[PDB]
Amino acid sequence: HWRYGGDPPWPRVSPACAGRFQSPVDIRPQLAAFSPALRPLELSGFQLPPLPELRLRNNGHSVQLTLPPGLEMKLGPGREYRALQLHLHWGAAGRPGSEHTVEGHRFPAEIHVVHLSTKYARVDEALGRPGGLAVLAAFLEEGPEENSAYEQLLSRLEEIAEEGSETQVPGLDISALLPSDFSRYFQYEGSLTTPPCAQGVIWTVFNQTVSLSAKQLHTLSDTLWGPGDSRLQLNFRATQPLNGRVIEASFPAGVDSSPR
Ligand SMILES: [Cl-]
Ligand SMILES: [Cl-]
Ligand SMILES: [Zn+2]
Ligand SMILES: [Zn+2]
Ligand SMILES: [Zn+2]
Repeated sequence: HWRYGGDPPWPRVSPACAGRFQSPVDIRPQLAAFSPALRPLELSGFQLPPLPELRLRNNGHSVQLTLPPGLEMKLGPGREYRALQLHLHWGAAGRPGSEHTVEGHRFPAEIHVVHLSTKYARVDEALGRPGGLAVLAAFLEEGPEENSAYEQLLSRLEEIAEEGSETQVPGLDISALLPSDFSRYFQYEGSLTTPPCAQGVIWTVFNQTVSLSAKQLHTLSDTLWGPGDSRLQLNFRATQPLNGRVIEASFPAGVDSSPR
């Protein structure tokens, strides 16, 4: 327990981090398998009122927002979850820091919303069990406009700049931190992307991205400090080998362009 870029490598402290079915991975949409069984995601309870407040913590690995009870997420028949927390992965000034890549390209940042299967009462019961945990992931890109939903969190980072600091923030619409298109996504089975790197995690990566302003992306990557004397930057894991896994897509092929 640990900092990005630190020593020793994770398999030394958690051998499961050297498992064969780890996350994140590179997504090659042309090789993804279209599955018409994959229906639009169904969320309920994500529109939180201003009160009560939520814990926002700099844990030295990321900034993590604790979510209240009642956030329900359904991936499909037999696959229902409750949200626990969300956190972010980012780079540094001018440098991207998403965890997943698309055709080998890295995005500025990435949001993760971590969920527990309704089949398990506690995380430690679910760890390593196929389908026990599920993560919703979206890429954050630069856009021309300030993202008002993200500003609610970004504006509070300065007060938790030092590692281990926390603060309380107003409830907000958690779905406003995610893309609006719930119908188009990729899905595969992998791992937690931090120790203990437990496998059996269902990953769902939105096809649509979310946009933050340049200033906002800078605030995210420039404000927080990590363990020891370190800067909380480049807090993403290297891409992991697919090792024969299939990435499914909830939508068919389609061309990016067409001649007149
Ligand atoms: Cl394995
Ligand atoms: Cl490629
Ligand atoms: Zn640590
Ligand atoms: Zn390319
Ligand atoms: Zn994460």
